[PDB]
Amino acid sequence: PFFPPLYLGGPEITTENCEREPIHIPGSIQPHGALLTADGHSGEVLQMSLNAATFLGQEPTVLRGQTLAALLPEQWPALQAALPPGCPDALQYRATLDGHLSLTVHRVGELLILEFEPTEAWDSTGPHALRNAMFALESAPNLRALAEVATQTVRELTGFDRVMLYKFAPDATGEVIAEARREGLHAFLGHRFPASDIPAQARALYTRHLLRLTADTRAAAVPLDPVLNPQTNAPTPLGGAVLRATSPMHMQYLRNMGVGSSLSVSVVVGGQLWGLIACTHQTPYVLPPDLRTTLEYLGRLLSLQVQVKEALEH
Ligand SMILES: *C/C=C1/C(=C/c2[nH]c(/C=C3[NH+]=C(/C=C4\NC(=O)C(C=C)=C4C)C(C)=C\3CCC(=O)O)c(CCC(=O)O)c2C)NC(=O)[C@H]1C
Repeated sequence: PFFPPLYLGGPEITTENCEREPIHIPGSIQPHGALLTADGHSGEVLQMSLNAATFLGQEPTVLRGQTLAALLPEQWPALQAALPPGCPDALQYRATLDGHLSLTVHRVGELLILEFEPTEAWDSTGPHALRNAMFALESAPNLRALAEVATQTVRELTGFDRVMLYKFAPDATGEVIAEARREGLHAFLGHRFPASDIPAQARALYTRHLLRLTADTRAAAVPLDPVLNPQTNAPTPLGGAVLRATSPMHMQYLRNMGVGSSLSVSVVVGGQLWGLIACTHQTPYVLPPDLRTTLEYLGRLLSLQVQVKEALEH
């Protein structure tokens, strides 16, 4: 059972209780974007990250109480049609706003969660970089070759320093079974890790929300305000927001591994967490938004191909 979060008198997490950290409700975000939450019927802004001036030009306590009808006149109608009450919490509405801001919205219960991050004027994903990655995965003749090609494909799409295929054993210990890495880096092929390095509550969350990242492992998290959703007087679930603050226990693990940026995608086979496409970079790095979306689709393709290649040994 989860500890209360730190803003409800929970204790600070230590290695004795890592599996009890409520990582889905940190009440804070990463500083490379801004987050608002809004009521799903009125569009009233209920919660705002404290940095929302840096990306939206207006102050946190100034935005509170305004509506999305006023703030996003063009998207407010569309976002309502796209994310009705009761839709899946993994369903996303995406738009570009005009500099250019990527807007991502999802619905949790009666709450709309809006993430804003800067982006370049043009897509980073090549016209049909998606097609050649798909060809590469489909054409692999066996699971080993699939694993090799999936890591190299993802590395060529993303430019991450290290791209691993991280597979869970039946005892929940992990292993790097394939890797693509920058010239001069030492292989992590074949290295195994205890189950506690990706603890049970993290595995569970990764079964429902298929992509997460840490863009800067040294960057302080930005609080949301107020920290509790005023609808419920309870924590705002953030497991569907990529701007969610990362567990400090994992950020510290990454710092000690010389990692500035991390991103993974779940591989889900027969509804179970089979493994992760786990990416790392020596320097902080925000994977552009369009490239994330590509990478999420590829994880879904990879998952189907792994299930096929395993139906064959069986
Ligand atoms: C007492 C708690 C501990 C702990 C918790 C923890 N770890 C994760 C998430 C991840 N851990 C990962 C591990 C690795 N990344 C690598 O690059 C390597 C080795 C080469 C390992 C072993 C990974 C891949 C994840 C997923 C997230 C990501 O891709 O960056 C969480 C959840 C983090 C979150 O979503 O907020 C938690 C709570 N890790 C420990 O080592 C102990 C100290």
